[PDB]
Amino acid sequence: RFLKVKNWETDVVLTDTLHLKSTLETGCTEHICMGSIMLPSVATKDQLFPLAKEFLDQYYSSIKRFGSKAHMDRLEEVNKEIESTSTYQLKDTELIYGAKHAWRNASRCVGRIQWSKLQVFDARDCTTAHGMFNYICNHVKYATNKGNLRSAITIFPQRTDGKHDFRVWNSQLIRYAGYKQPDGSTLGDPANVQFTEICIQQGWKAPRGRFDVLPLLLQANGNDPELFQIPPELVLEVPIRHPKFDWFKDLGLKWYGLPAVSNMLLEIGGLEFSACPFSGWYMGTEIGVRDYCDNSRYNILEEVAKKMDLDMRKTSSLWKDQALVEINIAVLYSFQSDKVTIVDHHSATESFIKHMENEYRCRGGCPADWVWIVPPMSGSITPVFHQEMLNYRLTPSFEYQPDPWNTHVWK
Amino acid sequence: RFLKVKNWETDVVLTDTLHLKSTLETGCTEHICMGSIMLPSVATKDQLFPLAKEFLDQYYSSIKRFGSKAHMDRLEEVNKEIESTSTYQLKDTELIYGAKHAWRNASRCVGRIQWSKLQVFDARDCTTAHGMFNYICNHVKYATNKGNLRSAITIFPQRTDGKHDFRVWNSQLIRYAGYKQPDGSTLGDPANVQFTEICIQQGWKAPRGRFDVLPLLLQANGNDPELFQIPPELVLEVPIRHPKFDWFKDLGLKWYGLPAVSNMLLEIGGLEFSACPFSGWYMGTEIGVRDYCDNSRYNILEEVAKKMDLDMRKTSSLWKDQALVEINIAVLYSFQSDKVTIVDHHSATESFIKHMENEYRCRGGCPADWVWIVPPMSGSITPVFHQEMLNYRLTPSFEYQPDPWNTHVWK
Ligand code: HEM
Ligand code: HEM
Ligand SMILES: N=C(Nc1ccc(CCNCc2cccc(NC(=N)c3ccco3)c2)cc1)c1ccco1
Ligand SMILES: N=C(Nc1ccc(CCNCc2cccc(NC(=N)c3ccco3)c2)cc1)c1ccco1
Ligand SMILES: C[C@H](O)[C@H](O)[C@H]1CNc2nc(N)[nH]c(=O)c2N1
Ligand SMILES: C[C@H](O)[C@H](O)[C@H]1CNc2nc(N)[nH]c(=O)c2N1
Ligand SMILES: [Zn+2]
Repeated sequence: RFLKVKNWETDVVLTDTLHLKSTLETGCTEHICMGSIMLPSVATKDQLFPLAKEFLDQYYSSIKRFGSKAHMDRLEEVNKEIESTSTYQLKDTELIYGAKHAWRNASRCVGRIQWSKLQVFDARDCTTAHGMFNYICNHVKYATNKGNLRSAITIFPQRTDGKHDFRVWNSQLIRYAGYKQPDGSTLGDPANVQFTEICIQQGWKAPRGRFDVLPLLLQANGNDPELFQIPPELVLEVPIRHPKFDWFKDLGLKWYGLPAVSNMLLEIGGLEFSACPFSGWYMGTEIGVRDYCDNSRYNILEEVAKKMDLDMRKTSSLWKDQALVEINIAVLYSFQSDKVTIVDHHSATESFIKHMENEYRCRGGCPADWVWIVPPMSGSITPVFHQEMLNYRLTPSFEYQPDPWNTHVWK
Repeated sequence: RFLKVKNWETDVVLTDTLHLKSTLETGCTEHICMGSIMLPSVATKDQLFPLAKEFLDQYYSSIKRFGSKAHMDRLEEVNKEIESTSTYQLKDTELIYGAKHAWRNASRCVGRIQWSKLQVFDARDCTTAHGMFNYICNHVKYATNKGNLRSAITIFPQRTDGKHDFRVWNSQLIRYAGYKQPDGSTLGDPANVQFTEICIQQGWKAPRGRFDVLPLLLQANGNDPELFQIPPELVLEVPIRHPKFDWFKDLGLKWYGLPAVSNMLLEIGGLEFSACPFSGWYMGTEIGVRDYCDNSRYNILEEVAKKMDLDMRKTSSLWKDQALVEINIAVLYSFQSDKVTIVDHHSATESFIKHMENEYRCRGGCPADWVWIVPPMSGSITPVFHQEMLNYRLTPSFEYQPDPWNTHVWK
């Protein structure tokens, strides 16, 4: 009832009791482990109050007035509003608490040492896609901060019935378009090919190039989504160069500075926020390794190896690995030379071990998903590879949710 | 009851029913995933017969005479011998079946495409440590095959009471010694420092250098273990050079060609083989990444970066990664130029995906441990990173077992 996780590079041992508070299920059983399954899988007023109570008990405990007067009043207050309205509404302070702890509890996030430095934008007063666009631009401007990136989340109105849902249809606020060609191959980002075509289906006019920043497709209160183009001056970009290889500029690559996922769902006290774009900053490998060198992505290991003068004949010449490291030196170098916030997989993973310590001390644990925490290159030369991690689901939390075009009733 | 695993780089989907036959437990629950815990945790005659029956049913099913005459006779035959002797004995064919399937079921093994090409050496007639030495030398000679390595296992007598146990005290038949210095630091291999000192405690005379091949410490039928030096002509070594950097020879590194774990425990039909050294061949990264560049191992990223002329000031210069790829090009290059069998993490992981296909088709599944299958460098540029894997425990199986010096009664 008090589990042990060990680091096999420092012999450090930490004891986990936080998993006790766990509640949601993981997909694993006693006889099958699903820790490498990518996605493992309206709400009534009965279910809603334990969840509100649970949440409120930790919120007041966190400001050191658990079970007190102001607590039991709010517990009663929310009880009454759930009877009356069949749902309820979070205080501004409760929303900011919930959000930050949804991030704190994100077991796949290696960035959580920053979880308490999160700027919460309350867009729960929003009613239209244009208001969403306006809130999102302000999010993008604020979080970017001229390259001194700041973490932020904008939280649109909670789901109510279910047919009234606020959704950002983009998977990230800033994404490069993907177009398939006549010869099957893909210009731009292959990951977004279907979304890029949804934007054209609803009206986008595509500059059919590479790094074309997609428009926002914004759905408000269940209505059909509408297209908006982020003012380009708000979309900060780092052109990627290499600190030794001047042919690297000729590759003509760039990436946006601001990673902001917008397709996820924030759960706080049983309430569901289907549109809650959050941004922080990139770890280099997300761009250099996955974005650039995934096969079903920009897939540039071919060209970079070529220009490097590489033995591409034999698999075992590690030409793929060799080009992979150069691409990531270039990503980091480029971003830092432009004073755009980026972290390398070594700093980020040491910080996560440091974060893990603090959590086990002042919280009794840290849910962590090794499969996702270990960076996609140079696994074992980073301290998280050697760190045992217990994965369990705590709430408040960020959840996967269906793509809104699979679920929506159009017209 | 029929689970789906997906490859997110090829969109290939495979369906797992093999996990049904699973029986042993994984450490995970519905509310906690332990897929990154490194080690998750006498036998009576009651327990022994279902296990024998279970095993025999799959063995006869595998030669296409399930439940037949020759089956029910052996089922009865083993039933009677378990009543009589309180244990039993495997046919030569049953031992070879069990062993190969213990390997087939090793979910952390990326090498299993070869599982049916395994040479089984029956050393169940062994009675003394000298016989163990002799069987082990023959294993080493055969498996090495002058560098055209062949997979093999030597199986010493099963555990009986528990105080009579055959054990190889080494963790691998061929390992480099580790000595701590006056100034705390370590010459040779730090991993083996305690074992290297156990060998001195029982009588070894250490050439206190780097790549000193340890002696065998062999325990027979529970008796105290005895030291033997593998004839050096049987210990094949690859001196590591780089195909471009002639200063790499100056590093003066070498590794043994033969990976043979000997500290594990083979379970077949409920019988327990506490001494069952198995060997195959190395994937490059085990040497180049873990052996050489683990912090608590040879830890040579320092010196290789230096000689490469590298920006070692800033963590984010990826100098660690850059030196890591060169070290692994050198390992592979060296081994292949010496006609010593080695596989690169790209060939090995593509083969495992290919292996995974065959298993899901002609077996209904393949237990796999993503945490261990993904190589310790260049994770996502290999196809196994993108392959969802279900981990579950099938039998026959290889199991972890206590180090014999923590459990043994000396004198
Ligand atoms: C501040 C700097 C941050 C860094 C360096 C960082 C880093 C990362 C990385 C590398 C991943 C893996 C994602 C992938 O491979 O696609 C991840 C996952 C995640 N991050 Fe963080 N992140 C940061 C901030 C945040 C913030 C501010 C939030 C929420 C408010 C957040 C929530 C999450 C969630 C929910 C996931 C898992 C999503 C999924 O399962 O796909 N992160 N993070
Ligand atoms: C034939 C070529 C083989 C290759 C390339 C290979 C590769 C690997 C690798 C890289 C690992 C991870 C081990 C580590 O990181 O320390 C592993 C694990 C393992 N292999 Fe294979 N292996 C081979 C043959 C075999 C054979 C012949 C057997 C048994 C008869 C076997 C049984 C196992 C077991 C039981 C594990 C897991 C051990 C543990 O959990 O520590 N392997 N293999
Ligand atoms: N579609 C695919 N699967 C698939 C792949 C990935 C996912 C989830 C991706 N989370 C994206 C994500 C999530 C969280 C953080 C970041 N990054 C940051 N720094 C960041 C953003 C905000 C703060 O920090 C990126 C879901 C499905 C696929 C892959 C290959 C072919 O297909
Ligand atoms: N002691 C530590 N933990 C720890 C680390 C590892 C283990 C298990 C290691 N299995 C070793 C192993 C197992 C199977 C295959 C290979 N390889 C092959 N090719 C091979 C051999 C035979 C056929 O193929 C290597 C157990 C405990 C540690 C790590 C860092 C500091 O401490
Ligand atoms: C199949 C596997 O679950 C999939 O590749 C996961 C593995 N780990 C990951 N880790 C991160 N950070 N991001 C990812 O997309 C993935 N993908
Ligand atoms: C903590 C973690 O479980 C540990 O580092 C594991 C991770 N994956 C591994 N994978 C392999 N192949 N070998 C290992 O030693 C490990 N170590
Ligand atoms: Zn699990």
